[PDB]
Amino acid sequence: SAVIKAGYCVKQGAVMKNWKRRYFQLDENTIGYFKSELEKEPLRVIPLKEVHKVQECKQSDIMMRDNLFEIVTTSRTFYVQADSPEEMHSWIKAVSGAIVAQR
Repeated sequence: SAVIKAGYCVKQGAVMKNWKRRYFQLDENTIGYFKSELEKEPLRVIPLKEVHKVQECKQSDIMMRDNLFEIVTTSRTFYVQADSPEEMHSWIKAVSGAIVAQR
């Protein structure tokens, strides 16, 4: 249950749809995010079993955000901007591989 991937990404907030830098952490069962790398408790945990898709966001142009992927769950789609194209692909590949490993 160790960490597979961790790092900062900038995600869209629900209250007013602003974008905020948060620390993301993926392990074999969950992806969660934290206020920063120092925090002990996450702001939200998303069980990978509840992830229907993880993919490049096709609305990246309209949302005016480069390097944007999304995590689709029934109740909410999360919009997550990586720091580079390379990190966007790294995050998508890591989350998708962890979901595969759950099969």
